[PDB]
Amino acid sequence: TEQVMFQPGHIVRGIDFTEDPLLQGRLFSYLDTQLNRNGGPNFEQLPINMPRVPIHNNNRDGAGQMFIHRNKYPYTPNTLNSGYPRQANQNAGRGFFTAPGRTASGALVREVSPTFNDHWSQPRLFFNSLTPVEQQFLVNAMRFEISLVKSEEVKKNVLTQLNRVSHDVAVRVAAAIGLGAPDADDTYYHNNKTAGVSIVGSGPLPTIKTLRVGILATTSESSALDQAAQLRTRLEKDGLVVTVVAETLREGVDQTYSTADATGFDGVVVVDGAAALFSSPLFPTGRPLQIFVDAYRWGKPVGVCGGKSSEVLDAADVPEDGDGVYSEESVDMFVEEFEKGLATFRFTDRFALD
Amino acid sequence: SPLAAYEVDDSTGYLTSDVGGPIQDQTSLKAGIRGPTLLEDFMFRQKIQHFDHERVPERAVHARGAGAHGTFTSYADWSNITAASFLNATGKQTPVFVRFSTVAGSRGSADTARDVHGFATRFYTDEGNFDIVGNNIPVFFIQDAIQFPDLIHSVKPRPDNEIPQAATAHDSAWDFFSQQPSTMHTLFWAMSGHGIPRSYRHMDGFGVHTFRFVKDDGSSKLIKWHFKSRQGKASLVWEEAQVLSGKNADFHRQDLWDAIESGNGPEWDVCVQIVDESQAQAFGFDLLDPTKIIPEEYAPLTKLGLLKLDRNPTNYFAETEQVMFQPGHIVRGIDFTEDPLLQGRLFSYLDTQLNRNGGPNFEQLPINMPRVPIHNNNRDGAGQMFIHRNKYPYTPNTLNSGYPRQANQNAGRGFFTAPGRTASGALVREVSPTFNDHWSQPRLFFNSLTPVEQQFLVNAMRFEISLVKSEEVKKNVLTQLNRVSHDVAVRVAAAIGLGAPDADDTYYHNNKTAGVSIVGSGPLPTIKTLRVGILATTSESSALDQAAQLRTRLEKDGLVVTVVAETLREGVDQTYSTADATGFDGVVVVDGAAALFASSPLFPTGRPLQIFVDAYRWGKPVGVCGSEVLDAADVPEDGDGVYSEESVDMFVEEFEKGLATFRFTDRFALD
Amino acid sequence: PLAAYEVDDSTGYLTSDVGGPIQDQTSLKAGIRGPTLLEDFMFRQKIQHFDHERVPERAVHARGAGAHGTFTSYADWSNITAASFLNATGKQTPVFVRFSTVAGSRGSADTARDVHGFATRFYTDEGNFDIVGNNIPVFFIQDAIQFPDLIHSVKPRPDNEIPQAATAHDSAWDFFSQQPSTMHTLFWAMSGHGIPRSYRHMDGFGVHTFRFVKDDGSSKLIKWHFKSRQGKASLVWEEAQVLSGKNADFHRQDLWDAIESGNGPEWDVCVQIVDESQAQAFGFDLLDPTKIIPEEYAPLTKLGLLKLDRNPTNYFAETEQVMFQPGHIVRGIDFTEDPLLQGRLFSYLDTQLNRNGGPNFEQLPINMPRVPIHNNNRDGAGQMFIHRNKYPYTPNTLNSGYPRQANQNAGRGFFTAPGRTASGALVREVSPTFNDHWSQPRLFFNSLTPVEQQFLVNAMRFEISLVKSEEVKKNVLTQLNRVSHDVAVRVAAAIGLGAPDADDTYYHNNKTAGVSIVGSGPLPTIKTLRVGILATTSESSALDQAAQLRTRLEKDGLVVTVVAETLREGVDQTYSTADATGFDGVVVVDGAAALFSSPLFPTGRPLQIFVDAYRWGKPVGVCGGKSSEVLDAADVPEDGDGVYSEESVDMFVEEFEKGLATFRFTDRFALDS
Ligand code: HDD
Ligand code: HDD
Ligand SMILES: [Ca+2]
Ligand SMILES: [Ca+2]
Ligand SMILES: [Ca+2]
Ligand SMILES: [Ca+2]
Ligand SMILES: [Ca+2]
Ligand SMILES: [Ca+2]
Ligand SMILES: [Ca+2]
Repeated sequence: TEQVMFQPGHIVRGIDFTEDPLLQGRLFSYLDTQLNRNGGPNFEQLPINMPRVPIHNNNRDGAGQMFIHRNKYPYTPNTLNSGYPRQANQNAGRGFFTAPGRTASGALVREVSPTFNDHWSQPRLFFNSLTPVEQQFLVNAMRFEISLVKSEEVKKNVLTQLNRVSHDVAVRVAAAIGLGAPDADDTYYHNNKTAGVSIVGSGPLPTIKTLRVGILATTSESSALDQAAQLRTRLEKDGLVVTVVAETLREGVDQTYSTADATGFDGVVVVDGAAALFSSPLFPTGRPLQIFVDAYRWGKPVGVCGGKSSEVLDAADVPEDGDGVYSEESVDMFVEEFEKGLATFRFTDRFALD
Repeated sequence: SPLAAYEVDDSTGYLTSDVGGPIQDQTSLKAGIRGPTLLEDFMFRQKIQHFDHERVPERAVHARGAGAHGTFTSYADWSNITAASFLNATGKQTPVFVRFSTVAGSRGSADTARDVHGFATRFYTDEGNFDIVGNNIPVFFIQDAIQFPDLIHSVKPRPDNEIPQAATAHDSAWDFFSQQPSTMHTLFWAMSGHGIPRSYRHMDGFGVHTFRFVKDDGSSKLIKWHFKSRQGKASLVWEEAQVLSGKNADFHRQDLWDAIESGNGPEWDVCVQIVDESQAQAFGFDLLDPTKIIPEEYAPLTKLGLLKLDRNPTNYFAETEQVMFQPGHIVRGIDFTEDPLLQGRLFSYLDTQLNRNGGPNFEQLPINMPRVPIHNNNRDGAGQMFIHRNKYPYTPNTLNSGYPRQANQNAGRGFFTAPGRTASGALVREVSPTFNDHWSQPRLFFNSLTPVEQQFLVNAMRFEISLVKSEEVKKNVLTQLNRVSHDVAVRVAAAIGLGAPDADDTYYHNNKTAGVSIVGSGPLPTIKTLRVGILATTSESSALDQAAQLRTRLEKDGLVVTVVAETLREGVDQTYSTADATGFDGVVVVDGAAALFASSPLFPTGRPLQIFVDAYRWGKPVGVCGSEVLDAADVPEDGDGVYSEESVDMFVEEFEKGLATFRFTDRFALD
Repeated sequence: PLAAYEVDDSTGYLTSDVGGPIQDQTSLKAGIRGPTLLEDFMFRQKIQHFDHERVPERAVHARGAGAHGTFTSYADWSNITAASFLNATGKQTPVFVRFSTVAGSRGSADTARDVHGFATRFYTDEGNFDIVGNNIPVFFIQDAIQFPDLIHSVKPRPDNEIPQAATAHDSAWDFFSQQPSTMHTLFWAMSGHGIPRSYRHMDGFGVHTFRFVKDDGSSKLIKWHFKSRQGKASLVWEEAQVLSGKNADFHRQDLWDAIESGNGPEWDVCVQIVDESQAQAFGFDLLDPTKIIPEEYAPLTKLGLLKLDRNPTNYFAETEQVMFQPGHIVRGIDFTEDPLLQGRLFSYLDTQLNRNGGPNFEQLPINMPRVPIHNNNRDGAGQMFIHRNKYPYTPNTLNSGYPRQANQNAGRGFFTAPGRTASGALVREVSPTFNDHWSQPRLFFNSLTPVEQQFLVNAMRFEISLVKSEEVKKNVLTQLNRVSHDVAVRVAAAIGLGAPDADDTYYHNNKTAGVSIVGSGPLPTIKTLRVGILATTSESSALDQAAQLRTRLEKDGLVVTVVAETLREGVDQTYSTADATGFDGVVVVDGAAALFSSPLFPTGRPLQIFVDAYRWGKPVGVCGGKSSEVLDAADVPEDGDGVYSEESVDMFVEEFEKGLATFRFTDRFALDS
């Protein structure tokens, strides 16, 4: 992983470049930068960079040369090596070739094409294609970052640009930073949308295999550990990665509350035998409840398995009728509901909107 | 062998990039037929980037050199003296790689510069690579490794103008020699024919330092390594070496390449002198002092095995340029001594490979790899070629079951420091008084040379010191030479118009030692590979016939025959235009060619005669096969190593004895 | 000009690199006969530095030498170029120049037969401007992508690394004969231009067509030609071979000494100037680097004087580390679409990463400009600057929009010539306008004198006779025959092959001025030329004669060496170290006639110096009136051109100095019938 040295210059017959000025310059950079990383010119000889076919060329020497070349006439044209290696091209040897329809015409210029000048219509297309809560998250990311910019001139300049994409984005961002948004400039505004760019609107996940379920239990009650073991079996059958959390480790318990966090899970279940946990030298004050509350706040499916849910849900201020909140005595019925929640993945109704 | 696995064949196939995509490499991609080149031309940039980065730093010393593969074979089970595995059975074979070199010149400098020479040998043993990084001279200029940059700065070119290349014939070198008297012994060796060997095959190798052989029982003895040439000892003469430097800078590397290609791979007996620890100070000098030899009269040689070089490299850069020797490449059964020159070398050779290789994984280059598995916790670094499976590379571990396991005297055939070694005393930056005699052994060496050999050494010093500009440095040089020999100082002073200081007899003596003289080492044991130039003419069919008759005979005797004429044709190898006496060990004129020795647009005026005359002056066997030629060349017909016979068989017999004699030293004037 | 970076060590106590006073002569040991300690930092810092002293040699032109100097403009050239260093009469700009061979490694001989580099940096008031040129005006190949092919073929064979610094091997001639573009440069390299007498006695050429661009955006096409004020001179081959052994440093020593004696070399920096419309008007394409513009078609315009007058202080720091680039360009100059030039632009920026080991190579003192640097390049290994601007991006407001963009209309920016265009398919195709590989080699050959043509034939006979492959030799004759049937016949005779039948497609009888060395006339100055006076210590009168001659010769700026058997007052060199390659002329004092055996020099050495000097074309003579003993011994005719015999020191010197200006007496060389 550290030594893999990628290059867009690693191209094969059947593919070619375009005159995109970003791509064009990349071709130079990736060949040059491997000299810095590798400290020498023979970086294509590292095992991860080698090809899976023979190499025939007249490259030679250089620090770290691993090959012992038999051909003592490494120049073209030669007769002393019978004209090998042979040149490869469109018509012989399956050579790479530049697309033969490509042309250039005009002055040699350091000028930007005017065809590149619309910087704002597509940002607006993208923004329009997000769901309302997704638009809120984006506004909130901008509010977070721009509030940390110290320069008031830079903040004003940012609002000027945002406003060219969307007046509403500029107004909502400006509100968090105590500036006024500039007046609407509708040159690039439009209502068009495009498919396949929204995450929130992309529907339930097509698989829940590998998703992480934290089961919050206690060693105080043998019944809680029994509940957690039953749930583990049922969830693991479907390819979920189960972590049982308790105060201390023992058989069947994977993690202590001290090392556990809601960020380690895609869904969190409390077994009702553990309801009393919801102070100790074994974990920070309020840690078990905090895991559940964080999971809920961050939109994850959460639930209580075993039949008695009010104590836990009330302590967490989680409504018992909420979308992505589960409560069942039956382990089978609990898991069937909870798995639908894992596929939904995020319950976006839990986030406030402007 | 790692070398076989990494060989790349390009005798067939279409050109590809380094990632296997078929490409072309002859025309740049352009915007139009007469347009500018495009940045998107990856074929151009990968090829030119490689070219732009082909070079690596030359070695800091011994930059100029050449290498070959071979085998070492043990003569016996040497367990009685060393635990070394490569020495543990009669007939045991270990692959080797040897690099020979000069010292001061940069990588494109002449092989035939006057210099100390390197002789570095890697034994790819079944218990790890073992390197003996030696020289062709058994003693070194300095007594402490910390002085190495001082020595090397002084002998390398002056740093304002980078003049002169590959030469000690300048003020700074002689300033250092005259201020640092330890240099006297090696200086005398370098000023002898040992500074200008006939070939890498006609020189010996020496480890220089005292080392230890260590037995499995922990006992140790002190040793010196001496690789004794089976080709004999031979030198150039100075004027010949100078001409050679211009006519063929690659003379020694070519000689080695050719000897191997012809099935005449050079051999050495790998020998040691072996003495007890109690004899460290018993011979009148300190065995820790790298400026001293053990005279053979005090400790004879034991022959351990045969070193033969018999395969040339496939790619010079990959093998010869990239081989990275280290005295730190040691194996169980050998140990260091407290020689302060050796001690500091251990640091330098591990460090310097970072400069050459540009990264820390230089032991992964095929030429540096061992021939046994590697088990250690070294990880990462630029150019990492391994994919290590052990995810717990720390000791002590349980998560990898304690592997790799520690190796030591009692486990895993570990290296161990000789257990009788001790240290005692203050922590000091002081030179042992036992190192203080800098002059007796140079005098021993000088005494052991033949009269003409002494003359050559005096003449080498006359040559170099006359080029020193500073009057003060020249006077300081005479002061030091005088402490070795008053006669040497007098004779050198005569050339430079200075007066030698009065005799100072403190270190004078008349003792001699065997095995250090080239001239006195007798005729060569073989003449195979030696070069015979036959000077002929295309103008007489008889001349070409005579040359062909000589060739047939000489070639069956293993000689390399070059027939020279005005122009090339069947049977003629070389034109007079490209021929020179430095290209031959013996020269024969066929009598049909006499007229050439009396103008042509095909060669420089007087070239045929100059070849014969130069060969004569430089002491080579010379002859005419078939009076007029000898008269023109002012060569006396009755001279030793001058042949004149009409009978080809008689001529060949006599001339071949001349080749073994190699140099006819009576042709040189003596003081 | 680099005074600010100099470090003086003429006084003081030894210190570490961090200023702690230390010693460096004895290692720290556990007892007086003990092992060395790892805690010896004095040892390790000194040896680590030594261990890392070397850097990769240049990929080509590894062997070379440099000097500092000044360029002075002859005029205000604003009417043809916006270049600031050319914008006023008398305007001075510091320069550094490096000269070199091409193929040999470091430590190879100066007097190898090769193309030579002539690279000039102008440290201008609007940036460093480099002209990275050679002593031959045309290049072997027509596309930069072929450079590794050319260079691999001429450099040593890669199995054994033989031969050093020479084209005289199979691979080089295989390439030349398979790639006919090489013929023009090949003919130049096989002439005396392959073995110049000194760096001071060769010219410099940019090779490529470049553009001069006015501030109004208009452009003209130019070729750079640096014309030596010392004259043109070559060695002869046999002399060059001996010199390679006797003094590998010959050219660098010649340059060093000329500067130290106050005889710093000079060149007129010139251009040929032609219109854009004349790109194909001269019967070849100006984008083709294998072609010259004959001077009959476009005369030289003299722009200013280049003088080298100061040697470096530290060779490594200055000469070894100077990193030239044709990408070091300034406003008023632009590139052309020469496909050789085009690819060079990439190579020289990239290769400095190999040499320097990091990206901050422009910070080395010798590479720094003499004006301020304002840009957003940050970090990298070896970063010496401490940048104050904490907003190094454009566009910015937090640094008030600085640095500002420079362009044609603001800030004196570089700008591409605005009339330049491109049109057509994106192609890896050679222009058919490049296809005539043989006419100009013929033009060059036709322009040489008869003895010069013989020398070129003889160089080819020498090299091709060393090619082992009979197929390669035949292929070489095929190519040579397309330039000249007579060249092919004469070369073939030495190698025992037949020349192919004449193919007259490209034969012609046209000639051009300014390319012959032999025909360039006597040298305009003899200052710095070397006179060896062969004397003896046996006769006090011989030493007296030598002293009188020395005084009279030194008066005229000649470098005099008195040679005798042994050194003393007035004698510079012994016979043992003396060689004819050390002199441009040789004089024997008649008091030394008896020398013409001893343990002090090789048998026949004194006579051999005189004979070699004669045979290599040098002025030779005997001063004093008694000349027959010496001349007869040397087989030198008293009445020969460039042979002098006079009793009068004054008269001898007058005649001899005319011979030094003639430089070579070419009637001593045999010609093919
Ligand atoms: C303290 C520094 C130092 C000292 C005292 C010596 N050397 Fe060394 N030697 C080096 C530092 C070094 C080096 C700078 O580390 C080199 C340059 C390339 C290399 O691998 O090591 C080297 C190269 C080198 C080579 C070339 C190996 C090859 O062919 O690649 C030989 C043969 C020797 N040395 C031999 C000797 C001998 C016989 C010495 C004294 C007995 C000696 N050196 C002292
Ligand atoms: C595409 C590769 C390429 C091509 C086609 C050329 N060169 Fe080059 N040249 C290099 C790649 C290079 C290089 C590898 O980049 C060097 C090695 C050291 C350096 O700085 O650049 C170099 C060095 C170099 C030097 C040595 C500069 C110095 O003294 O440090 C000179 C004088 C030239 N070249 C001159 C030429 C001329 C006159 C050329 C044809 C008109 C030419 N080169 C074509
Ligand atoms: Ca193509
Ligand atoms: Ca010096
Ligand atoms: Ca000798
Ligand atoms: Ca070759
Ligand atoms: Ca000439
Ligand atoms: Ca590096
Ligand atoms: Ca522009």
